[PDB]
Amino acid sequence: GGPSVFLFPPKPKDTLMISRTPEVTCVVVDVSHEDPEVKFNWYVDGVEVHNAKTKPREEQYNSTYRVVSVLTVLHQDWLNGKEYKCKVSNKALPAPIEKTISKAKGQ
Repeated sequence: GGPSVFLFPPKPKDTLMISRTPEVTCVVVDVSHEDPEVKFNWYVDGVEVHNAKTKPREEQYNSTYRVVSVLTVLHQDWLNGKEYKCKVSNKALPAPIEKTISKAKGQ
């Protein structure tokens, strides 16, 4: 168990209207109170990017934290099937956890 990572695609409509802003969201749950720091590293088709924004930790019913990082994406990039990777680091993790998502597969 310990911290877990989930990655979500942009809202379909956001990717279809240039006026909208599509974002890929990385959620980390069960982050402990003893080791609350979480580091996020994002990559697009393998290229690390730094425009991701982290949300303030949120206390959960089970006395752990939920930490979310949001990455704005280029409409074109997503529609073309570029791959988005979120790598999560935390003291309680023997190694960083990484998830990948794209319009073609996701998960």
